[PDB]
Amino acid sequence: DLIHSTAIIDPSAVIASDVQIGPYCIIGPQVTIGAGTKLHSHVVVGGFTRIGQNNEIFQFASVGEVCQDLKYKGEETWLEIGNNNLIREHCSLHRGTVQDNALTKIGSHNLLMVNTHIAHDCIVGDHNIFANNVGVAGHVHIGDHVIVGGNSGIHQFCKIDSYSMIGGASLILKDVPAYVMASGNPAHAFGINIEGMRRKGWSKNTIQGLREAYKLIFKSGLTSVQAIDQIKSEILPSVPEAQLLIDSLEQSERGIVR
Amino acid sequence: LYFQGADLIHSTAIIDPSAVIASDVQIGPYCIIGPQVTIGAGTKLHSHVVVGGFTRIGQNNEIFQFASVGEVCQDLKYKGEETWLEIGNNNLIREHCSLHRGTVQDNALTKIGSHNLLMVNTHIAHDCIVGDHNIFANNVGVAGHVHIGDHVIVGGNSGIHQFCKIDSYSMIGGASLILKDVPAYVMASGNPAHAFGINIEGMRRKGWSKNTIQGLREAYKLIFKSGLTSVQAIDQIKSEILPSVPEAQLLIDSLEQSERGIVR
Amino acid sequence: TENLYFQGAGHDLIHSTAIIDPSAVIASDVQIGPYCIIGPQVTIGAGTKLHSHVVVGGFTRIGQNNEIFQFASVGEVCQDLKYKGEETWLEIGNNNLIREHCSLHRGTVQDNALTKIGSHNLLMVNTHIAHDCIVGDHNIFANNVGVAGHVHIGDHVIVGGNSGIHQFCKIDSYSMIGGASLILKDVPAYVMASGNPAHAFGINIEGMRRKGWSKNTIQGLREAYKLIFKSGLTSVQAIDQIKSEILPSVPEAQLLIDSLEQSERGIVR
Repeated sequence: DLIHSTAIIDPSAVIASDVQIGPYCIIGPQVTIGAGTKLHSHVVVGGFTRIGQNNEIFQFASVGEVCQDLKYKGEETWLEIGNNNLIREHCSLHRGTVQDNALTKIGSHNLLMVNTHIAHDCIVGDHNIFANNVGVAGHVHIGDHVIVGGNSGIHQFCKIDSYSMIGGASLILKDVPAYVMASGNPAHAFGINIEGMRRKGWSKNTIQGLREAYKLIFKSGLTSVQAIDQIKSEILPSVPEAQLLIDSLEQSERGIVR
Repeated sequence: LYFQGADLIHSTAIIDPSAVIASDVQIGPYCIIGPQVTIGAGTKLHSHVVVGGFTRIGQNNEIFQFASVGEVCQDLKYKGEETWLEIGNNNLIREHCSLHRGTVQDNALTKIGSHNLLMVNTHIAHDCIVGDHNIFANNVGVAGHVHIGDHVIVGGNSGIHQFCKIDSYSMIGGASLILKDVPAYVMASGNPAHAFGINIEGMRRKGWSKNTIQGLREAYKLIFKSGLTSVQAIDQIKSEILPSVPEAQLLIDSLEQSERGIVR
Repeated sequence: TENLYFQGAGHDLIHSTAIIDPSAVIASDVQIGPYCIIGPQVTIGAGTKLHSHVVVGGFTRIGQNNEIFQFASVGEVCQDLKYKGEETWLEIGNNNLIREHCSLHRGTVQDNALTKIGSHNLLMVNTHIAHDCIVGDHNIFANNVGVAGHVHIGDHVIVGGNSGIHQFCKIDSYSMIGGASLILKDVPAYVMASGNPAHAFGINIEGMRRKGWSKNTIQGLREAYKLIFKSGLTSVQAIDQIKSEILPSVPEAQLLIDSLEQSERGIVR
């Protein structure tokens, strides 16, 4: 009785032996669910979805449904979810498009609060928190240890790098570099995520170097190239953590928040 | 002798005996179809769709899981009256949307046309009238008695105040709050929203003539950038633009039909 | 009995497909629609109606004459990462309207292990009430309102659609929060707050008149507002000038004093 008799499971589904599936769930074709995962009642896994281990998915979540992209033409595309994620009521996680790489991917140890939307072709890393009503549009790439405040929306193709923090009710139109606190509509940069650094017990020398690099990037009238060069020469040798900020600038395709 | 000649309606769907469902309609597991519902040919309901009652759904629609379609409205004045929701053809209604029936205080009718996309968690309140070829992005809230035209786009997490008229080819930016009427062709954005010109880019990509586009830009300037009253702007558009750019009539309509005033 | 042209296509108060924990305590006339799930330690009072597809997770007390619509998740474990499976509760009073896709979460032991909602509230589609909120009576939450943890809401509050309220904020009685707002600080009684983030825009005059309040009462509240927000005065001095010049003739001004005294995040300005 781990799988409720009222769950409707496509004959193609592959479900690990200790998986719990609650009443009235629907599991579509080509779905795999790994060990220790628990679905509550009333979960829909649309199709073509790989779910890892020890996940927990709550009622009224729509997981692995076809994307909202109007270019979509029925092509085979996928959603992947890693391990130890919490996916709350009324989330919507959509599959990829052929125009990108036919894949939406979420990593491990993520919290997706009520009504989190992960659009087609997002790539999301580990240990992220998406608060209530957060919308992540198509092709957005999110790193690790990011917090996205409630009722925020992220423009398609943005890159949201590790340890960043997005304030409640933000409209993110540009890339958010590593460690950066970005907030508002439209969102701008507000400093380094200091509290998050000290909450992970980060050193005085690290935080100070990252504060200096922030200043060089956002407040010193320097171009991206000039800022990177000054970080490399003055900060990176003793603060290797500064590399994540260099990466953000070098990988930015929409420009960065200001 | 008695063969079907065609699985389509899942056996777990609970369908009111008064419901009329076209023979090729697909209805997924655990759907609820209330009384006085009609569903047209080629329509597909996924699992877990609730159609509350008194709802007419047209042809070739697709309604996704956890949509609440044709439920009683949230107006505290509503007292259980048997009002209606009408949906046209070829609409895509995504997960968690909510479309509510009308009130007797207006015309007992919420109506949406055809070829619309309602993205995840689109809310259409009682007494809304929505046209064709519109796009509502995620988490859009359209309040009571709002009238939306054709070819409109409403960006994510936006809300539209009761009674506003959002005319054809307009665009509402993401994370916006619309408090007044948005005229035809107008880009409105912000909280509270202001007007930011004509959607030139759309028009160009759509192959509208350079003359049409220039005429609408000029009409916009008269309405928004010239210090003219509504009536003075209208009269100048009629005399100088309307003769070569009949498309400018939609802007005249917007100003003449406005009841809340226009977003500026 | 028609033996010729009958349709022959067919009710119980509780649908056969509802799955109800045996520990549930359900009043005689309660209606529960198809496919509902009622978890352990749930009580539901007389006159209450659940539509189809309602989940009541557990450890929830629901009063009389409530109406809960499809896809509502009621009394589910909260989203606080601090929560570790402890016994915590949700209480709902009477005559509430809980619309589609609402989510109401139980408390945490870090507070008082209880989320509480009163009576005669309207929670429109996708209203989220986080762990440990306390909500009073006659409130209206418009579509897509997200109320974060430990928020205290009084009575007769209106929260506009697509708004958010930050954890620990106190939203006092008769206040009004505009559409698309983000509340970061406490909102005093009778105050109109609007914006992302929200700021104060005077007394909720229209709301008062709508409850039949006198012009003398209204003018007094406006004077008190002027003292708190516009008279270059400190919190303490404003309270004193209200106590000596307004509170005599306008006893309703006490709510505003309460707001200032009980504020822990500071007030919206």
